[PDB]
Amino acid sequence: MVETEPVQGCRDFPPEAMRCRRHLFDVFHATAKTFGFEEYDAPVLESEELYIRKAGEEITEQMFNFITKGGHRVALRPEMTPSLARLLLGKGRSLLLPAKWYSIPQCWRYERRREHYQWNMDIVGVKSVSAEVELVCAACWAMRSLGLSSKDVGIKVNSRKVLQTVVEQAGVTSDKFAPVCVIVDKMEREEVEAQLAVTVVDAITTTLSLKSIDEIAQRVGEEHEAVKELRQFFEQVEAYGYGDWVLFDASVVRGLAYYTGIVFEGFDREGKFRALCGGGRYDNLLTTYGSPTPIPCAGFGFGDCVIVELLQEKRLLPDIPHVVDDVVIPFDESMRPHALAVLRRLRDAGRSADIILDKKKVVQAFNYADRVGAVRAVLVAPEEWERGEVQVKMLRGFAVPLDRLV
Amino acid sequence: MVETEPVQGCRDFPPEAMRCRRHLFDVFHATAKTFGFEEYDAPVLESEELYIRKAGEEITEQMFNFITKGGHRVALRPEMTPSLARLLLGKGRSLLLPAKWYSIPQCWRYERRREHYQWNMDIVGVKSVSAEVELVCAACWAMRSLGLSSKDVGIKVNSRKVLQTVVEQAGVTSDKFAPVCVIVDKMEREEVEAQLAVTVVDAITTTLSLKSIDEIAQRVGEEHEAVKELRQFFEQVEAYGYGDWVLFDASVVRGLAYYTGIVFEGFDREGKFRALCGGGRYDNLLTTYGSPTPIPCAGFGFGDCVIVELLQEKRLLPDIPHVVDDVVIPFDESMRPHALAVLRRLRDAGRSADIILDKKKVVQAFNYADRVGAVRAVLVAPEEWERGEVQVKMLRGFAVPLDRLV
Ligand SMILES: N[C@@H](Cc1c[nH]c[nH+]1)C(=O)O
Ligand SMILES: N[C@@H](Cc1c[nH]c[nH+]1)C(=O)O
Ligand SMILES: Nc1cnc2ccccc2c1
Ligand SMILES: Nc1cnc2ccccc2c1
Repeated sequence: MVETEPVQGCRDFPPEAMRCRRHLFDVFHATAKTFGFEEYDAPVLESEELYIRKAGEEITEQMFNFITKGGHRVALRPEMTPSLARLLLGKGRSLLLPAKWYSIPQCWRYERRREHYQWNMDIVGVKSVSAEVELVCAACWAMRSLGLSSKDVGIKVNSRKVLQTVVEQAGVTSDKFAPVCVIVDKMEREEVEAQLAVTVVDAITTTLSLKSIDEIAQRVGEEHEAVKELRQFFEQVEAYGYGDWVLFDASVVRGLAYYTGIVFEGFDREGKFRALCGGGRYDNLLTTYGSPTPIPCAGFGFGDCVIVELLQEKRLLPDIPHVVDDVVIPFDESMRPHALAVLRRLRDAGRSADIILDKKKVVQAFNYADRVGAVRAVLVAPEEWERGEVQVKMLRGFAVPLDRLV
Repeated sequence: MVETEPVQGCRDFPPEAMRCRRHLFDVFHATAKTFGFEEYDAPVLESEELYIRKAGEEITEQMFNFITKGGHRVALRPEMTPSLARLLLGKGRSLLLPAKWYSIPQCWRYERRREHYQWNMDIVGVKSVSAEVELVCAACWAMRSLGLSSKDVGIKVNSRKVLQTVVEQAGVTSDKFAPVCVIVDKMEREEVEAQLAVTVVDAITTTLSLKSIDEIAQRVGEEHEAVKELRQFFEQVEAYGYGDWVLFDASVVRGLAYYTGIVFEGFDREGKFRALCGGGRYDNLLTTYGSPTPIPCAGFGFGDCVIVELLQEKRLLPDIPHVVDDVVIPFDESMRPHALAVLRRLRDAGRSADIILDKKKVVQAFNYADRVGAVRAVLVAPEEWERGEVQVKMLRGFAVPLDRLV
């Protein structure tokens, strides 16, 4: 007996499970098309240098890396964004901007699950908060398409620029800002104070606990960069009709080094699950990768696990049975040639159809039709075939001419 | 500057290239649904033991394998069939048969390209040639859906049972049959005679060169296992309406150890390309993996490269431009809130729509609309907004009430 279980921390998707995944992905695709994003993809295997950021990020700590026989340092991607940037930087001046790109890559880690699929959506070449508005709306749109409401979930929103100001105004060099976000992201675990030592810590704490935009306007003015952007953001989301889905939370920073402005997280309103999705603006990434001109970017990742737990809890993942329009049933083996001709007509006309492949009695064929979720069974029998007909029976036995089956 | 090229032997899919891939995959999916197959998937990372067959197969020679930090021998799958069998064997008695499963996995090698996507289609629990008929028809159906005809391509068909008889009748132990197929598959390169030594070689040669089923009927009878099956196969394909797509070729064995019966290959009728797809029956695989009951199986793999070359040569891959139904254009920033409300209505009604995200003049917005392949541009201007209207202009400027846009 061979080992039937999959490799450690990896999922099998037999047809039952695959229908569930495909239900989720159909939404990701449909939302992307509704929002005018273009699909792209890149190798799951990337060069390890792509992810060496040196900021203590959990995503790079837990990187599934290995050495080829030719001695190259490579890894199964922990995230997609660096791949996106490589492609963008590769295209250079030939890329029309603004660009809106999406994908649903499988991403990896070594530490629990070692893989997940992650919908990625990114807008490139847009400086204004209109990008983040669109992105946050897309995420809400996908969750609403899955049957969730603003009673079920929300998106917490913030700007890193606020904290940046404090880091700056507290005489704390620009260089160290990314380390601080990464540490402060760990707040939800108790001894984050210890990491920041390795005062300006206090001002960070107070600013995370500020419960409103007015309170941040009071801390650094109604026309700070962050205040105007957040107001603009909330206004646009309100106008698009998703006001009840979004809110301000000063504690949201995200764990990734490269976020420079607005950042956001989806969450369940019952407090039962980790972040449903996550993202932000990252206007400097392409500059760090060597771009001669700064390229504004923003985007998000939306995993395939947390969302499924949430949907299961809310009872929004009813089992989806397989279906097929027709099952064609030879009365016996001598009718197979004729049954095949009929299968051809049905498929020719855009229908999904099986033919009983094995030899079996009609009643067993009918049972089989019902097991595979057939809408209709088409019996091809000698006496009917002479009249130019088949027998049709709906499952969700009148005789029918061949021309009228479609 | 970061390395913009992808890892060795791996392809990037920016949006242009992705539309081409998606055009191909839409066919693979659509054909699978037309033929009633159910989608499945499994980890690209499998345990290396899955592929140790010890028959000199090129697919296992060139296996992209490596050792985890925990010391496990794993590999990026060179093919899908073993993964399929693992899943099937895992399900055991709970799996309803017959089962028809498909997927489009990315598969790997280390040696040229190191990755490709491969449509897999497999029928499980069907002893009769009706399985192989369906499979071969599915492959033809996909190629016809891509615009090819029986003048462009065909499927060569054969049974390994013929050669098995010769191997047996030539006092050559059953054990060594798989090695022989793998060697004889190399015939198309000159010194295959040398490998078979490492006589019965002559009888193998003659039987590969037999140009018809009657000639094989003359060599071992009109009621050999292989003769009846091949006749049944050609009859069923004829009846389904794909007679001009298929033909007999005694030289076709395929390179994989596990094929036991009918085997087949798609090919271009100009002799310019390698095999388009390939498959056969493999009734013993699950028995070798430890199944207590023999499970008949048959299937095929259909790669994503050769087919694309062929389609390019035949001029059947016209560039596919991106499209989107509407682009919404704020007359200026003060109209953004109103433009957003309109974007909402359009998307609500099932349309794909952008809104100009950046700040720009109307003429530039219109140009942008044309670049991204918009069918329609929707200008939201102050004077029209007061009349409850927008300006609409078709690209493939009459005023319109909001209700009538959808
Ligand atoms: N790469 C981020 C998500 C993201 C996409 N684009 C920008 N951010 C993550 O893995 O959490
Ligand atoms: N695994 C085979 C194709 C196949 C699928 N099912 C049976 N055979 C190949 O890679 O060539
Ligand atoms: N880079 C990451 C992040 N989160 C994950 C969650 C589950 C499985 C794999 C993952 C890989
Ligand atoms: N196992 C295989 C077989 N053929 C391939 C062709 C191209 C790239 C990768 C491949 C992997």
